[PDB]
Amino acid sequence: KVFGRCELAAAMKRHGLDNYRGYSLGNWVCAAKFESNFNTQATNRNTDGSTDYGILQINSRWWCNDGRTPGSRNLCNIPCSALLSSDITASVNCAKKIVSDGNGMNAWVAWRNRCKGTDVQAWIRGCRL
Ligand SMILES: [Cl-]
Ligand SMILES: [Cl-]
Ligand code: NA
Ligand code: NA
Repeated sequence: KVFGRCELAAAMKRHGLDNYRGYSLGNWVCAAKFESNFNTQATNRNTDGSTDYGILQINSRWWCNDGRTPGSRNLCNIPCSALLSSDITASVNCAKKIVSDGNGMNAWVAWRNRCKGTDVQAWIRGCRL
């Protein structure tokens, strides 16, 4: 599913991401925009053979099992394909583990490069939340 901006904000808010570990909702929307263009079905392969899955492009080297990333961990205990669902629950819960792992949202390179230090509240402006 390709989310609307406000629709995703709303879904993320319902799932407890608004200010999760200090990151306001606009951060999460911004990151999803640049990681996946709000498409839950987004995948991208990395040079290392790992793959990024879903709206927040969670990586199979550490966070999920795709059966093809040798030597990898599955720290969210989920098949990576669960991250592609139109229900963002699995993406959102795994993201909460990632953002808690010491590096905050710097774990998402697109956030660091495209969102961090910008006016991220613009991503939720106009939305009925
Ligand atoms: Cl694997
Ligand atoms: Cl980037
Ligand atoms: Na994801
Ligand atoms: Na894995």
